[PDB]
Amino acid sequence: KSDVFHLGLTKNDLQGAQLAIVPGDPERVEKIAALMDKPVKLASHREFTSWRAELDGKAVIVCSTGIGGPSTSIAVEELAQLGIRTFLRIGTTGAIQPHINVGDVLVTTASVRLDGASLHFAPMEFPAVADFACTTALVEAAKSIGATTHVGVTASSDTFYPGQERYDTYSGRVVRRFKGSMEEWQAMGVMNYEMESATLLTMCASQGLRAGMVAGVIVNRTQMKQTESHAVKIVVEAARRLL
Amino acid sequence: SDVFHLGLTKNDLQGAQLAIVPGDPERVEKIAALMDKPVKLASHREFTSWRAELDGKAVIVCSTGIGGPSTSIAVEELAQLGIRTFLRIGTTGAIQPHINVGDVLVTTASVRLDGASLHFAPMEFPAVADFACTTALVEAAKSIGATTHVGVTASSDTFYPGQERYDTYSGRVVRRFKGSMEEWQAMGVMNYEMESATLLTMCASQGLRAGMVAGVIVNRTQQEMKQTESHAVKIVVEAARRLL
Amino acid sequence: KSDVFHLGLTKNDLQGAQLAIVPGDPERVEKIAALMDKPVKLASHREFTSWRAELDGKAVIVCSTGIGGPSTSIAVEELAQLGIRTFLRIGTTGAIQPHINVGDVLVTTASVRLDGASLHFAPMEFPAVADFACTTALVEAAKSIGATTHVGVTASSDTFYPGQERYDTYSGRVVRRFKGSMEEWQAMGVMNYEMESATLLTMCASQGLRAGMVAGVIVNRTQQQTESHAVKIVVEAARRLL
Amino acid sequence: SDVFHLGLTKNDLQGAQLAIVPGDPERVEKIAALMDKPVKLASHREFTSWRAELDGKAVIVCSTGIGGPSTSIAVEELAQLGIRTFLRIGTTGAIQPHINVGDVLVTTASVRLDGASLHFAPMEFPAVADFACTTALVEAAKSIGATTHVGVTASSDTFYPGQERYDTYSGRVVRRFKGSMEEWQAMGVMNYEMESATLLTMCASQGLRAGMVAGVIVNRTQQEIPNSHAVKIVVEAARRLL
Amino acid sequence: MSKSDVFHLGLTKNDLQGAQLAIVPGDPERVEKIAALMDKPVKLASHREFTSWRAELDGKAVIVCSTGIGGPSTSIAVEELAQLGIRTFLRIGTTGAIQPHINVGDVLVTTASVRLDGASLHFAPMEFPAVADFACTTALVEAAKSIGATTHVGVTASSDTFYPGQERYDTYSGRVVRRFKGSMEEWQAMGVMNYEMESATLLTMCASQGLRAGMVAGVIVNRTQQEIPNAETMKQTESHAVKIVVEAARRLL
Amino acid sequence: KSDVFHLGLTKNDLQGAQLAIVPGDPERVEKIAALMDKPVKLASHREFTSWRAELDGKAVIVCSTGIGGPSTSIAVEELAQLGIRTFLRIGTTGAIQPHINVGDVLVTTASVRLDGASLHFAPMEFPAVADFACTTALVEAAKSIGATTHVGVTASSDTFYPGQERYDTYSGRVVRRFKGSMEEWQAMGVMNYEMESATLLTMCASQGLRAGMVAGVIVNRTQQEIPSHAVKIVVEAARRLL
Ligand SMILES: O=c1ccn([C@@H]2O[C@H](CO)[C@@H](O)[C@H]2O)c(=O)[nH]1
Ligand SMILES: O=c1ccn([C@@H]2O[C@H](CO)[C@@H](O)[C@H]2O)c(=O)[nH]1
Ligand SMILES: O=c1ccn([C@@H]2O[C@H](CO)[C@@H](O)[C@H]2O)c(=O)[nH]1
Ligand SMILES: O=c1ccn([C@@H]2O[C@H](CO)[C@@H](O)[C@H]2O)c(=O)[nH]1
Ligand SMILES: O=c1ccn([C@@H]2O[C@H](CO)[C@@H](O)[C@H]2O)c(=O)[nH]1
Ligand SMILES: O=c1ccn([C@@H]2O[C@H](CO)[C@@H](O)[C@H]2O)c(=O)[nH]1
Repeated sequence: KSDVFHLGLTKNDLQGAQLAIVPGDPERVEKIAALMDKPVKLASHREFTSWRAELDGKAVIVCSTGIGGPSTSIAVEELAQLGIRTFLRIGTTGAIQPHINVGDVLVTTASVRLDGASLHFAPMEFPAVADFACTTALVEAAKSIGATTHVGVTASSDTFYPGQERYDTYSGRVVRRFKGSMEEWQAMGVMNYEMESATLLTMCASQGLRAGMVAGVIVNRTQMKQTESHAVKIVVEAARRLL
Repeated sequence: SDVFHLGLTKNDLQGAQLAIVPGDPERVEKIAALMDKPVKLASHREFTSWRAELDGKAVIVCSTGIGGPSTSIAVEELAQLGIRTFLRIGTTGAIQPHINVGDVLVTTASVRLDGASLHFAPMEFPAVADFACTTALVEAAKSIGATTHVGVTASSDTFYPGQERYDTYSGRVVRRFKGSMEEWQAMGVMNYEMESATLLTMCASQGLRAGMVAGVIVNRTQQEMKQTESHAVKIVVEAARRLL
Repeated sequence: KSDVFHLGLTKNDLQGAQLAIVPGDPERVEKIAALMDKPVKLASHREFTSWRAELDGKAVIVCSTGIGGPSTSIAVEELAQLGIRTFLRIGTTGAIQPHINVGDVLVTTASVRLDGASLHFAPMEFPAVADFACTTALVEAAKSIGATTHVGVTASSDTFYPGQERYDTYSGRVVRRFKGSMEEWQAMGVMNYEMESATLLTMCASQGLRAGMVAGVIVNRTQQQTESHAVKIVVEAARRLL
Repeated sequence: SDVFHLGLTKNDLQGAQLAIVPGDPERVEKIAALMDKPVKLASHREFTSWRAELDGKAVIVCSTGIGGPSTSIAVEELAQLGIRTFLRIGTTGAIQPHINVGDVLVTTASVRLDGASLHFAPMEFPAVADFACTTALVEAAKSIGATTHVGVTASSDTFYPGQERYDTYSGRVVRRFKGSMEEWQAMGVMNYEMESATLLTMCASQGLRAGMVAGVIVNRTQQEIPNSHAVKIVVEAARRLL
Repeated sequence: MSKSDVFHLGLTKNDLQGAQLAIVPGDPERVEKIAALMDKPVKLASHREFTSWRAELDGKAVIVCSTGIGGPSTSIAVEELAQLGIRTFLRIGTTGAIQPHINVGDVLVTTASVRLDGASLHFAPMEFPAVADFACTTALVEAAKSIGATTHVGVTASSDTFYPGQERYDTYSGRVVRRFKGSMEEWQAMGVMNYEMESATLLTMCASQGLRAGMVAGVIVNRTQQEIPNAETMKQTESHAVKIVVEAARRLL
Repeated sequence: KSDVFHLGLTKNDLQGAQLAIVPGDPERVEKIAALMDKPVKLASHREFTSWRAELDGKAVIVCSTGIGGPSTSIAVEELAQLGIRTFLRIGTTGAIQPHINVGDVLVTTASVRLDGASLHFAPMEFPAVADFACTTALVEAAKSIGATTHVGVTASSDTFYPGQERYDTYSGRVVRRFKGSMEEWQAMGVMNYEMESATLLTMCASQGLRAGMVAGVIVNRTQQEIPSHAVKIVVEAARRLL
């Protein structure tokens, strides 16, 4: 019956929904919809698990993207085909600034495009910027639930290891492009490393789709469980102010 | 004198943390005179600088001139003097059919069709405006009830070929920029201007807060009145109040 | 508990294994593992389901990579941390050549790097090339079972849609870089489109690891059972690389 | 007015086909005053224009302002008005230990460290001055007896990080320009400035003739920021191109 | 056009006698020596850096044609031979190894090249792999076993210069442009076997046009070792790699 | 026997020479050298044929470079090692402008860098500019010999065929980068295609060596695609720089 190639979903399945909360982990999908009205599992294929929920009478989608830009770009595109116009990304991130602690919540304004997929939508010249209303909603909801929040630039990498300048690896080597890259992003005022924002933000911003980015700090490079739900409450509360 | 170009000493600013930065040296005094105690400080090359006061706190109005290069001088030297927040007011060319001459555009981030931005950060780095500054600008525009569009701006190092203008001497647009206007349109870019990429990049990569606002003087879907200038000017000053 | 951050595995779970068949789909793991002796499930986290099996009394690994180079870079890296030196990828592909049909088996010599993750291991000048022994084992395993095989260059994209030049999408546009791209890879003799080989092949070739790639054709682009043949080939290839 | 920025008509030129183009608008009058019948034409933004007469021929003096963009406006609009020959006169920073403050530097071609040049020609294309324009400048310099150095000039879109200045607000320079001055120096580049790349590229690729000449005001092997032979040369050079 | 189907090489389709394989050395002087390992070799033409000979291998006609040093002259040779009817190109060259484990006199077979050249970009963008044909590489590896050489199979760095691109400081200048500064070490860590000057162009332009191409080279110097080989640095290193390229060609006719 | 690796020459062989005429054809070395006094053959190895000659009783070298940058970069570097500080290239060229004719002499000020070897000396931003004194003598020699001479930009390709947008080729196809590039170079006022100037000028300008570039038009590309003044000019130009 499916409308799209990967998600295994019809336009009818969205039930009029126009906004989607897009977490990375399939196992975090249900936990998010649970904070909303009438949650029901829609479909689960590959790393794309999807649920439908309700927020103030209007339908919303929660759908996982998986790790990295490519997988994300499949999800966002197919959700867009289905009718979704607003994308809210929740995820996890590693802070590169000393003042940001494990537990702090990060709202991304724009991202450093250290990926490949963004270039398949707009040339490097193009800014991987978030939607203004989405970011506003993400911050005003963050201030409203009493979260220690930092708003700024994120480094978005195609690799977990070398692109985020991790040295404790099989080779122990980091390619020239990324040698001392973290020290540079730090100096530029970049808050954090994650893997999906550059793709999400570029492909939405260059296709009239609205996207926001929020993430909870798991590790701090320079240096628990209640940490996560803050970003989960925020990404759900922000959704209400966007419907 | 403390800085090489602006001819300003730290004292001339006297505590000022924010600077409204127009393009035209002639547009400077006109903006400074919407605030309290407007005093001319210096004037050298294309950099004309005035000091005004806003709610009892000192503010700088300083022209950047045309292009990223001269912007990179004015900004750098104002930053040396203690300015931490920049609000650029400018003129702009709309490339979207729904944006009319007279409107106000608040730039979230800029398409880096320049060279100067690369001297601060590689191309991967976004040319994004400071969040607080964008908010101030948008809310200032909301209050005075101006027609406002918030989105992406194409920031070129040239007025003509980089903005795909053909009524030129050569009538030629180099491959890179041939058909590029139709491309920016499809991507949801609102406008062309010539400074934002440089300003927004050099600020977001050095801890400086920057905002971008511009009045639409032309719509590119048509060709290549006066309430346009003063509307964006009222906004940039109103936003300034809120970042002091 | 675990010697690696993502896979949820220890060196012990591998039992001395040095070869990993690396499929895309987690669902494909058990199937591939079941063509071998003593197949056992190891772990399953995110997009990485891992099984261990045996061939001629040698420990073999089957571990999924998910979609795209990013997650592929995680699996390969963490398998490298646990002892794997030979990586055989099996996947699915859309053939861009007119005379490569649905059901055909394709062995990748090297890949057109239309990805990001590979640049995190080597500059663009460096070739996304397969190991020769792996490629040899793959082609020879392919010909020994009679499958229609093609040996050549694969275009490896970071997107399923604009990078593989699909216009049949939400916006209907393809970025300038990729507009008319498929028609150019065609004349260059590129066989097919997929999404992982550029990363896999680059990160192995520049890090002293061995990698090979085989894929069954599910789509012919100039236009718009199959599974088990590539699966048989990848196991038969693995057999010849222990 | 026939042009958007300069505020000038073709008639203001009086058949002038040559424009001496300074950076600083406050220096236009001074150049024009060294010629016959100097008449102020217009002043808008950073563009101040004067007509002058030389050997009984109309010659424009019009300022460009700091940087490629502001220059690319002035040149284009002067070219629309009738100017076909462009001589830039400005200030520069020497990067060779043996170039003295006051020396005149003639540029043969420029290191394209700018952005505007790419809006006229791809990076492969040389930012090269016109031969006749360069000759006129060298021959003029040798006739007045100024200490003259002829060679390549690094043309940066910024005054500070692109010219590797460290006495800045942040005190940092981006990776690309970290140790870039030493490289230009080893390659025998004479000096830094901000307009020549743009001028020379946009002219040489549009059938317009351009020469470049500058006065040394600071030596970069000693200071970052400092504590008119150039002017006479650009006028005499113009005299020979009329 | 003094009886020539091509501009540079000075050859006609007839000169080839239906030869579809060409062994392509870099040095015009090496051409006669290589054809001398085959039956009925005859000089065809000699213009510029392109000296060509026809020989017979297991009864079938084969071309030996020099390319000259670098991608530009190689691309001319390959293109013009392809017009004449050549579909398979086997390059036999000399090389400098960069791995400590690769000794002088060793034989190296290239799977693919690091594109430090310019001419390859005239056939495909930088993302396209400078990969050798599978059958050509298979033929060379098997031929190496037949001759009994010490063989390594892997990635080669193909440079457009002999000096700064191969990070040689022993030059008039003594400087190396930022791009190639500390590059050899990086290639070493990336397992690159050797430096040479033609493979990247040959392999790209052949793989991107339906032509089969192989690459074999003999190590005449190791860039990490102190001791540099005697008068016959090439003489019997050539004899190994040349004997292999000819043997590989037998299995591609 | 030899102080250099390729040319087979010793510093003594040059007899104090500091200027070299560098043709691209080893067979044309003798002819060129034959126009001077005391022409002695020195060496022939690979594509590098080197003669010594005397001009106004001052030693001069004629050394072939072969086709392309790589081969040229070796010759120049090794001649430079042996004492040569001035290089004068004399090649054949294909004109891309309608007004330039078969037989016309083309003097290069600077080159469009469509090569790879130049990048081994300077980044792309650095201009491939000829030495001012070298060009001057070449233009002056051009007047002396009396020939239709054009001075300007040259497009310097790493291929005879696709980089010069030729279609009389095996495939009949040209890569995106160069498809429609010839007329693009036309509109930019580029005079001609050749294969060695970008490397020669870049490697000399960025290394403190003097370089000059002259050529004889053998084909006009607006009309077709395939098949001594320049020789005399490059010899007479040498006389002015010894
Ligand atoms: O420092 C970090 C912290 C978290 N992640 C997240 O972890 C996932 C990969 O495990 C990615 O989706 C990414 O969002 C990182 O990549 N880097
Ligand atoms: O279409 C337009 C309209 C206005 N401007 C503005 O006008 C100035 C130069 O004309 C620039 O600083 C820019 O802000 C443009 O660049 N393009
Ligand atoms: O035309 C195709 C056919 C299959 N795939 C494969 O399908 C997976 C995504 O569904 C990717 O990992 C990729 O290997 C493509 O990318 N393109
Ligand atoms: O060291 C120097 C000296 C002068 N200038 C010139 O001075 C003006 C701005 O200071 C610009 O036109 C620029 O070309 C520099 O850029 N760097
Ligand atoms: O260290 C070496 C040894 C040999 N060659 C080869 O020798 C020729 C030039 O000497 C070139 O064709 C090249 O392939 C090198 O480039 N580098
Ligand atoms: O159209 C032409 C004509 C001649 N040449 C010259 O001829 C030689 C190759 O035949 C090269 O040195 C090159 O400079 C070209 O490159 N293109």
